Amino acid sequence: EITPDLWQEACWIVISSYFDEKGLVRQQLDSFDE
Repeated sequence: EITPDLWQEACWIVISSYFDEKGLVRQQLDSFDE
C-alpha cells in the first residue's frame, strides 16, 4: 500500500535498482551496439 515517512529508504532502493540494471556508461555501449 502507500509508503508514508518511509520515503528516505524507498527512493534510494529504487535508485540502487536502477544503477544495478543500467551502469554509468550505458549510452556509450547502447549506441555502439545499435
